[PDB]
Amino acid sequence: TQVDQILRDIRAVVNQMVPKEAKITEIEFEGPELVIYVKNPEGELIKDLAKVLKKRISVRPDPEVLLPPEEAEKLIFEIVPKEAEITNIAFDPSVGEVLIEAKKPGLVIGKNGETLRLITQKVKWAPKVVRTPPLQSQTIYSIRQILQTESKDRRKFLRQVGRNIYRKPEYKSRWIRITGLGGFREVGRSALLVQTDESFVLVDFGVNVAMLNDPYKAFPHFDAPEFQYVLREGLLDAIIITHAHLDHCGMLPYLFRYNLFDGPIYTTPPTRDLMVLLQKDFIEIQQSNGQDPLYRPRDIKEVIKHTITLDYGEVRDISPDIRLTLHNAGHILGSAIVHLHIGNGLHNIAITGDFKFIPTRLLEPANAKFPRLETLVMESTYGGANDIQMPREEAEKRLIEVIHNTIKRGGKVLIPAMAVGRAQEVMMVLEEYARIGGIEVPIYLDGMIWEATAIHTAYPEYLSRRLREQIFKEGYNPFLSEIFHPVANSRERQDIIDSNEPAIIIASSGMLVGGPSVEYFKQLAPDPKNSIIFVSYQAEGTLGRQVQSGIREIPMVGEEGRTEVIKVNMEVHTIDGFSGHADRRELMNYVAKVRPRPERIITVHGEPQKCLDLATSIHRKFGISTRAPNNLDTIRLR
Ligand SMILES: [Zn+2]
Ligand SMILES: [Zn+2]
Ligand SMILES: [Zn+2]
Ligand SMILES: [Zn+2]
Repeated sequence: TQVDQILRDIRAVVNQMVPKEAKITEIEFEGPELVIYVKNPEGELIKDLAKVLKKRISVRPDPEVLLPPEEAEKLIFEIVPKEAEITNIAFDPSVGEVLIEAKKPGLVIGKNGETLRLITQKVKWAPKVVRTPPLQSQTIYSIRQILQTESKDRRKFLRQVGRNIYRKPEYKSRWIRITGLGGFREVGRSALLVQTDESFVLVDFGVNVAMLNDPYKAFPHFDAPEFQYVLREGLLDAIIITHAHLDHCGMLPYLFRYNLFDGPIYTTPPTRDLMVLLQKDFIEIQQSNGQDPLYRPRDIKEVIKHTITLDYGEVRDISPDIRLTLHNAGHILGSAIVHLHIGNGLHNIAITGDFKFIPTRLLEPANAKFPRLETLVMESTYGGANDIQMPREEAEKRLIEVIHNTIKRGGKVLIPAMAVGRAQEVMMVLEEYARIGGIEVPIYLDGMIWEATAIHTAYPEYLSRRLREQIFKEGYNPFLSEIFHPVANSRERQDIIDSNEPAIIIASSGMLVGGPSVEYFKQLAPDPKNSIIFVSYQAEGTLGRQVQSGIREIPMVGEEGRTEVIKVNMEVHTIDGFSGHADRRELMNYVAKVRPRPERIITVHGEPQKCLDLATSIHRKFGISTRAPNNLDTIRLR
C-alpha cells in the first residue's frame, strides 16, 4: 500500500492552495473521499482544489473546535425559532455533523439560508435539517443512536477504508471476471463476486429462506476456493447491496458473526434501514420457532457500523480500479441497479438486482440510461415466454372483486406479503380505493409491515414524484390512513382470528415461510368462508407455493417433532398484477431500451428454464450475446 506516498503529494498541493492562516490540522482519506480539517471556517475553493486533485474533497473544522453534544444541543433550542418546532436533534461526530429535525424546517434552515450558517458558527458543527417524518421508526431511531455512540469506531473504520481505496493511484485492470456464488439459475441467495487483478467486490449476499433446512442450498458457496481465498486473505474490498430483501442481503451479518469481513458495505440509505429491519425480523422469526438464529443483533449492529450510504447518481471510488454508481431499480424503496466502472471503462458492468420497468404506486421504472456499458447482468424471475403478468388495473379489479365476495360470505382475507415490498404497494391500492368509499371492513397490518411503512415516509425522495409531494409537502399522507390497523401483539392477533368480524389481513411474510402469516394461514385455512390471496412470487420449497399449487392437505412439522396436517378449504387466489418484478414483456423491453446497448447480457435470478429461455430469447430477438450461467461458473469479461 502506497497510500501515504499519495497523501504526501496531496498534502503538498493542498498546503499550496489553502489559506495558511486557515490552520489546517489534518488531511486524510475517510471512506470514499479526502477530508481536510481546519480550525477556522472560511467556499468556492473546494470546487477548484477538488478538480485539481481529481478527488472528492470535504473540508471541516477540527473535531476539537466542536461544542459538546449535551451542550450545543441547548444552544440550538436557543438560536432557532420555537415555531420551527424541532422534534428531534442528533449528532454524528464521525463526520462532525448535527442532524436537526423539525415540523417546520424552514424557520430552522434560515428564511434565507441564513439561520443555517447562523447556528453553524455558534457550534461549528455541520447542520443538516430534516422535515419531521409523519411516522416514527424504531429502526431509524435505533440506527441514529448507534451512529452517535460509536463515533470512535466509525472514524477509525473510515480511515482504514480510505487508506484502502487509495492503496494505489487509478489503475487499469488487466483482467475482469464474475463468479456466481449464489443466485445463478435459481431464485435465492444472490451473491456475485467481481474480480480484477487488483480488486474484489461482492454484489449482494443473500440467503434462500425457502431452503433454510439445507445449508448447502440456503447459503452462497463459502466452499468456492476463490471466495475462501478472498475472505481468508482479507482481500474483499467491498460489498454492494442492491436492495433490502433477505435473498440479497440476508447473509451479510453472518459475515460479521464469524469475523470473515470488516470492510465497507455500500448501499442507499433506505436499503440500510430496511435491511436492518428485515434482518432483525428474520432472526426473531427463527427464535419464535424455537430454532437457533443464524446471527444476533450484535452482528446486525456491526453491519450498520460498516455501511457507507450513497444516493442514486453519486459516483464513488471503492478501490483503485472500480468506481460505483447506484441507480433506481423501481423494485422497492431504495432498490438500486449497481453500475461498476472498471479500470479503463471499456468493460463496465451493470448489475440489475431485482427491477421493475413500468410505474407502480410507490416507484418509477428502473433507470435504463448509463454512461458506458459492456456487460449487463439481469434478473429472470419472470423470464419464461409465457410469464406475462396480469395488467395492473385488472389485478386491482380482481382484488376488490375477491374481497367483496369473501367479506359478504362472512369471512376474512389473508394477504401474505413481505414486510417491505408488496405490503406497501397493496396498501396504496386499498387506500385509493378507500378514498372513493370502498373499504368497509378493517385492514390489519401484522409482521413489522407498519414499521417498514414508517421507513418509507422518512424517505419521500426515494418514492415516485407523485407520492413524494403527496407526502412530505402536504399534511395529508396515504400510509397514515385510518383504515390500517397495526396488530399490537399475539393476543390481538388471536382475537382477530377468533372474531366473527370480516376483515382484510396483510401479514409478513409473503411466502408463508415464517412470521404471522403462517399463524393466520393455519387457523383460517380450514374454513371455506376465508380467502388467501398471493400477490408475490412463490419460490420453490415454500409453503406458499404448496398452497398456491392447490395441494389441499399440507403437513407441517410442529412442536416436539409432531407433524400436523392442515386441511385447506379456504379459497386460494393469485393476483400477480402487483409484482415488484418486471414481467417477460418488461424484461424484453428493458433490453430494447437500455442504452448504451450492452455487448453481452447475463441472465440470473430465476428458475433454471426461465434464465435459459430469457437468454435464448434475447439473443434471438436482439442478436446480443447472452448466457444463463450456473453457480460456481466464472465468466472472464474481456
Ligand atoms: Zn427483491
Ligand atoms: Zn430477489
Ligand atoms: Zn468489449
Ligand atoms: Zn389494536
